[PDB]
Order: sequence, then C-alpha cells, then structure tokens
Amino acid sequence: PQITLWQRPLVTIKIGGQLKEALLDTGADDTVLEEMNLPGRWKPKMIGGIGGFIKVRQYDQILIEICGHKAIGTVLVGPTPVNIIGRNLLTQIGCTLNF
Amino acid sequence: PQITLWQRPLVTIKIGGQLKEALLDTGADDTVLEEMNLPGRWKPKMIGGIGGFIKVRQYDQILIEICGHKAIGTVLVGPTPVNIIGRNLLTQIGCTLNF
Ligand SMILES: CC(C)CN(C[C@@H](O)[C@H](Cc1ccc(F)cc1)NC(=O)O[C@H]1[C@H]2CO[C@H]3OC[C@@H]1[C@H]3C2)S(=O)(=O)c1ccc2nc(NC3CC3)sc2c1
Repeated sequence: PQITLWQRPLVTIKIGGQLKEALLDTGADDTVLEEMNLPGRWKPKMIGGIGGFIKVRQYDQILIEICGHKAIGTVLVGPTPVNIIGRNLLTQIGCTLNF
Repeated sequence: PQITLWQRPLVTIKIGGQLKEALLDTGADDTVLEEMNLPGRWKPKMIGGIGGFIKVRQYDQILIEICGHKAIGTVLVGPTPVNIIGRNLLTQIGCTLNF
C-alpha cells in the first residue's frame, strides 16, 4: 500500500505467535518491541534515543509478518514506549519514502 | 524523490538561515532539532521517546526548507541526539510510505 502521514503509520504485525500493532519508523535503524514473550536465546544490548538509553534483549533470525509481508531479522525487546519497525525490517518488505 | 531505507533517510534542510542535515522520521509526530539559534518567542515543552523525556523550546510558524520543499510549522529545539523531521512537516511536503 501507499501510506500518508496525517496519522501515525501503524500496522499489524505477527511475531512469536502473537498479534501486535507497530509503527513503521524510518527514523529507527533497528526494530524495538515492548516487553513480550519470545522463545530462544538472546543477548543484552543498550540502545539510545531522544531521552537516554534503554536495556533490551536482542533476538536474531526472528520471523515477523508486517502488514502481510514476511521478514526475518533482528528484533530488540525492552522498555520502549511504542512498538517500532525499523529500517532493518522495512528494507525487507520493500518500504520506501516518496515525495 | 523516492528514498529507499538501506541507509538513514537524511536530507538537507534550511532553517533560520542555517543549513543542517535531518532525518525524515515517520515515527516522529513532531519535528525536533538539536540546539540551534532561532529568533523569536517560544514556549517550554517536554517530549518523550525511547529512553525518557527531554525539555525543548517550542517555536511556532517557523519556515523550514526540506530537500527543496518549503514548509511552515512548529519546530521543537533541544537536546535530541539527531535532527528529526516529523510528520507535522512530512505531510506538508507530500511525503508517503510505500510498500
Ligand atoms: C533517532 C531517533 C529518532 C530514533 N528513534 C526513532 C523515532 O522514530 C522515535 C520513535 C518513537 C516514537 C515514540 C516514542 F514514545 C518513542 C520512540 N520517535 C521519537 O522519539 O519521537 C518522539 C518525539 C517526536 O514527537 C513526538 O512523536 C513521538 C515522540 C514525541 C516526541 S528511537 O525510537 O529512539 C530509535 C529506534 C530504533 C533504534 N535503533 C537503533 N539501533 C542502533 C543504532 C544501531 S537506535 C534506535 C533508536
């Protein structure tokens, strides 16, 4: 689809068997999801944004379905205020900015 | 133009007579720029992101030229780590997401 930006660009995702909403976020390098139950091993990581840093769990080779498009990649899980789909997954579903 | 997301979507802006680079950020409601010299009155505001809040100065009806497109609107100025162009200005230059 084409998405204008008069509202937040929220989409439905399926990850770890669960349905969630997430923001398509071109300003995010990585994908960061609110605390949730994912299986398997992970590695600690710290990421920074406008107000400081947060500690997240890094999961690799995670399957995520984003508005009906499948992608596999790294997902960070931790105390983000909003679920974010970052460029690591936006590139895999073919997402572009246009003006 | 059309912009893919394999790199950060950075663009040149002109604001307050000064040239800067900024991220086209669909995950940002508002536009937030690093400390800089702007003329005129402003109002204090606090905004939140991944790691907490920051205090910014809110300037209204500011002219900004974003990759050669003029827009007028609110610009927030404060300790953001990156210049961000948010949806309040992205809508005025006709920017869309596509996949
Ligand atoms: C540069 C910065 C923009 C990146 N952020 C992406 C922006 O899109 C965030 C998304 C957001 C929305 C709401 C919210 F509550 C919190 C965050 N928006 C944001 O702060 O906006 C603020 C501000 C704008 O006006 C209003 O609208 C939303 C909210 C409010 C005030 S990030 O989330 O910090 C990020 C994400 C992924 C990532 N991956 C990394 N990987 C390391 C490098 C390898 S670093 C890293 C950092």
